[PDB]
Amino acid sequence: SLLEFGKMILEETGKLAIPSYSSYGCYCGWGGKGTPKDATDRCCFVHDCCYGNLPDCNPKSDRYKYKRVNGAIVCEKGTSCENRICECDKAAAICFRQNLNTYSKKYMLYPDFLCKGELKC
Repeated sequence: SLLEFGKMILEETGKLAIPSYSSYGCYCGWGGKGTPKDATDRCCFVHDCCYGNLPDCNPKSDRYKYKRVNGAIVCEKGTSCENRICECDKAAAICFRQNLNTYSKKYMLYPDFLCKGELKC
């Protein structure tokens, strides 16, 4: 759920999930359209695609557990949905960490009309 995802983001990147990554670019937010703006936006597009493969799951409200094995995210055993939702999110947190260097404030609160083009999952 969003509670585990936002805490995963804060732990990995130092930034709070909201407003750093809930209004960034074309994909960090709610749905998405167009061509992702930068590496950080590409993490959100791949995240959106990961959730997109889990149609009878509910990634915003179904809670999972994860532990830190020295810094590494380890998803705990749960239902089959929770396991898969945890891997989508852990991949996004690591993607956000890997691209902290190119994170740009110019892309926070980015206008919709600028999200142009087509990209498939």
